[PDB]
Amino acid sequence: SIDTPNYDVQKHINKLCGMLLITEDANHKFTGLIGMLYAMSRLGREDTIKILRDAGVKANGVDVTTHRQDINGKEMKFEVLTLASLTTEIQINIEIESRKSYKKMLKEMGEVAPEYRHDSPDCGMIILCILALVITKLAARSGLTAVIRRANNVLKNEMKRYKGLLPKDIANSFYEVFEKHPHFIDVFVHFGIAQSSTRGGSRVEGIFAGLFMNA
Repeated sequence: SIDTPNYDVQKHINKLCGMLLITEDANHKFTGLIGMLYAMSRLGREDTIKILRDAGVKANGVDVTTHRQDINGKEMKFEVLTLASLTTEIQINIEIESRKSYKKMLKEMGEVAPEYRHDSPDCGMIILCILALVITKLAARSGLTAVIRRANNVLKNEMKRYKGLLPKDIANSFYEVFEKHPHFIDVFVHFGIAQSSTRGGSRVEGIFAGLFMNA
């Protein structure tokens, strides 16, 4: 079975991406998967299945639940996604460690600005810009060093916004996720085609569109 998220969880997957982007020295092991989860939630359940069946699937339903876990001696509640490719243990640990980082940011500059927060609507698309680069290198794996050099150029402002935007750590998760699941490549190519078929929007959506076309 494989996780097929619909539109309903797209906002939750974006907050997952953002919690990673705000974490100081973030573990980007699951970033390659979460990025693909976000692009799937943008396509929907029906589309993701259609792409994977046409390419040549056991569709898993993704809904939000409440898991009660004990942290620092007391039990706490957390919003988690029903995923087979990502455990609740992995999901909860991204949150508490992003909370420690937010707590640290708060001690430095008081209450955090929308564009520096994990719940910013850009987060998931910022991540997708890294794999748009990784796809551009695979289409034409030694090109890792050029993805890092490109990410510093076009994602300068965004890298200035988030401490967890570590291109090397992120790019590598997509390289690995595309190698260990080649079906995500077809998912992402379809995603970016439907995405570059929008004549405006946001700055990140604008960098993604330009980066995707380069490939």
